[PDB]
Order: sequence, then C-alpha cells, then structure tokens
Amino acid sequence: MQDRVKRPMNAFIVWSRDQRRKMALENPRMRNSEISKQLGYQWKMLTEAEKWPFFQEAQKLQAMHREKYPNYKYRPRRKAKMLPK
DNA sequence: CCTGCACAAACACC
DNA sequence: GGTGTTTGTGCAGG
Repeated sequence: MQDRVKRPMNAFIVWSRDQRRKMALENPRMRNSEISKQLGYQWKMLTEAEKWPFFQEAQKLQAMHREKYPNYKYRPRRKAKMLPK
C-alpha cells in the first residue's frame, strides 16, 4: 500500500482551516458552500501586511514539506482535451 | 514570455 | 460517497 503525498497548503487553505472552523462554530448551520463564499469575500479584504503572516507560514510549510520529500514533484492529471486548429 | 488546467483542505446535504 | 464552494501553487503548450 502506497501513501500519496498531498500538496503543501497555501496561505488561504491554512488561513481557512482555522478561519473555517471559527465561522462554523459561529455559523454551525451554514453550509460550507456559503461559508466558502463569505471567507473568500473576507479574505479579499485583508491587507498584505495582515496576509503576510499567513503567506510566510505557507512558505514555511512548503519548505518544511520539501524537507520531508525533497524529490516530490507536482504532477497533475490531464483530462482528454483536444482544441480545434 | 504568457495563458490555462489540475489539485491542496473542510463540511452540510442527498 | 459524491455534490458544491473558497483562494493560491506549479507545470505544460505555443
């Protein structure tokens, strides 16, 4: 059995993990589909200085993630797509 | 050099 | 389980 390595969480995913739970406790009956929309609206209102602390952490998680798997490569699966010429 | 696709995590609903 | 939603990252094509 092989365990697959998941991609490092980006500043928004890390910031949503803790913010998403905050909104769920205050809005435990709101569906993630709507919360995901308000978080994106609120996330776009944060300043770069306020977002910086979350970007640096994602950057640290990415470097630390790279230390665990220094040979890891992002290899997305392509779907059957052929554009006309 | 520029543009677009595929994929990361968490949760209510059917 | 799959559905339905956010933002940000890295690779491939022309």
